[PDB]
Amino acid sequence: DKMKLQSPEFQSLFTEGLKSLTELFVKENHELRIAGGAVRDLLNGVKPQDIDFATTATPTQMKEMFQSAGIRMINNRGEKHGTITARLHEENFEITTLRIFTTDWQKDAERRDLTINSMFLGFDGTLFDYFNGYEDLKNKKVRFVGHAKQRIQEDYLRILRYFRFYGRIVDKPGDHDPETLEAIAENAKGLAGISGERIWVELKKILVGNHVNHLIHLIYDLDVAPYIGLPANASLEEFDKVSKNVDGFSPKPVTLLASLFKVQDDVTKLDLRLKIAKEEKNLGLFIVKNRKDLIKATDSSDPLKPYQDFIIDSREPDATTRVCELLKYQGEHCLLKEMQQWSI
Amino acid sequence: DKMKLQSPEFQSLFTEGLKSLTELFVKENHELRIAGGAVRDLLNGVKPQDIDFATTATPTQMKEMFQSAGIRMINNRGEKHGTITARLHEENFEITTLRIFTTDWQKDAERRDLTINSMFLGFDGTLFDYFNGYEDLKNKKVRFVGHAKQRIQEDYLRILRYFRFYGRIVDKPGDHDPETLEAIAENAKGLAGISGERIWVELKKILVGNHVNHLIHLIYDLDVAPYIGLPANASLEEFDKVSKNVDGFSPKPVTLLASLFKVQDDVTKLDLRLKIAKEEKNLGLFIVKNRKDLIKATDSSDPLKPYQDFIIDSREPDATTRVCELLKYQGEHCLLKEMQQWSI
Repeated sequence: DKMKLQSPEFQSLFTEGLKSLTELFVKENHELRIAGGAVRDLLNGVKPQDIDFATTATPTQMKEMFQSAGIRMINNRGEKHGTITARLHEENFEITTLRIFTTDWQKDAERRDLTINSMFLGFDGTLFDYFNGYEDLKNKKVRFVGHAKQRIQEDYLRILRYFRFYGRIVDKPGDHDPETLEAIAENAKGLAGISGERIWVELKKILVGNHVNHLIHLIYDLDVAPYIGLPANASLEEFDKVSKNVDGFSPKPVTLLASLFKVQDDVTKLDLRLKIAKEEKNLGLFIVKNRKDLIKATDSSDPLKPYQDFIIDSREPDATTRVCELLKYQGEHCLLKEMQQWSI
Repeated sequence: DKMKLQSPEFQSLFTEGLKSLTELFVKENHELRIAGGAVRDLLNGVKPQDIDFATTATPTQMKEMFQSAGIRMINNRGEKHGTITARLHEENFEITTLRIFTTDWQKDAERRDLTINSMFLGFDGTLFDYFNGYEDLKNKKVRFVGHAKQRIQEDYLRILRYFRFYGRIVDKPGDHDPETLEAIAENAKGLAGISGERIWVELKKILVGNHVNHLIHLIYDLDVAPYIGLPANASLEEFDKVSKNVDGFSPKPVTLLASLFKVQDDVTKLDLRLKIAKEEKNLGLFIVKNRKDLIKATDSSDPLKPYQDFIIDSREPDATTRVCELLKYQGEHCLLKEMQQWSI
């Protein structure tokens, strides 16, 4: 309450237009702060990006305010509602009202995920905690705000979300409150019901994050795999392997997942449940043995030819890309570089 | 006798100076022909290069001929007398008289080792075979002239020479007349006597010719290795390996030999017997464990660094070269290419 935030990163959020936002939201009397990640990020130093603004004003009254000041709002099919986006100077501002529904007691945080994402930030730099979140972070904690019968509390997806953050912030691996880990195990069959493209977005974040190998093992030990698209478990040999192969290079989520794929089909099983996109699918079966094993790497005069040749004869797009991820997965580090300097 | 040899290659030997030679030798009445491999080469297409001319004139009268025509002679120091060398239009022509000692009945092709090399060639394009040689070649034969009772016939070196050509012409490995193969086994203890830098020049040819892996297995199966500087029957496991690693790239003879001898010292054992030069020696121990196993290749972020670094501060010459042959031997085909594009 006496310690205000002011570091350079935060300082710059105040763009040529955020100010105009502020101006407007003030004269019209409507407390507006920034929240969620985009508050913790700031605390951690990383500039927020895709900030999630929060406002006490109802969505109803925002338009009769933006329209008034002639501010273009963007992207419809609201369906939820709540959140709104203005443009201002060509910046875009995802403004969102608080909710139980549209409430107004900054105990919106109560609705929030985990501590870390339950903070608010005045533009003073006045930090609004409410759940020792600032303390959990820094402490590298990551804990929900209703035990874990908040995981079940609708959004069963929380499961994945837990895993995702344990990736952003942790340092060591294994340091898991048995409490929530259990909460997960017990539910999880719930996941079987939350959207599907809504898990893809998260599973992809888990995959291109930290201690993937760990996280996905959990995803199996706790038996979440089945309700998340993942195929037939137990072995996790190939995974671990490919896992240590792609690590460092910037593997595409499917490149990784593909390692826990026994066979093609065992991949459409994923396309059907996640509704992944094209390419996403195509890279999958591409890797999955149609080449995973047969397209080895020479062992004689001028390697990478077997690969290049493919790209040439391929008659199907991104041949290179597909190959490159293969090389990643296959672990051929040196060929990878060579290939990333080749053309036709 | 009616079929004269006529080809583009052969036609070109008649350089702007060979003619001068011909002129003289004809005006001095002394049948001069070209012989040895230079003849078989011509038959096979490859232009001779370092042709071995033969003359009925004694080495004595050659000088009282070249001196007369003010033609400079070179590469003296005995020059294994019988063989002389003039220059003519800056070209060098190794002329040699026939012998039992300085004889003259063109049955100097008795003293010759293998049929293939016992031919002669008139500037006519006439051949004169004498031992169905043109037929052994073309038939890919390679047989001594009159039982390996000739191998023993002095020049125990013939052993190595057999191997070397069996590599030139042959196609497949295995096709060995058991007769001569035995003759080798029986003798060969003899090699222990012939020169030593005289074998190194041949062992190297064997090493950078065709079916090496074979040839050397023979060089052991027939127990020749000991009387040649090669370490006491090792295992050839590593060999076979390294052999298939270097094949294709341009391995240096030592880079290969190093394989079949894996503790330093049995490398000097080679230096002592063959009187190989530095570098050859320095490459030896260099590969030979000096780095063979310890200098692996990364397995993480940007490989080849462990190699580069070595060179960067090796405080010893050719570091690169040495390294490069290692990569060959190590089998890192892709790091080899990369390394051959690097500098400082």
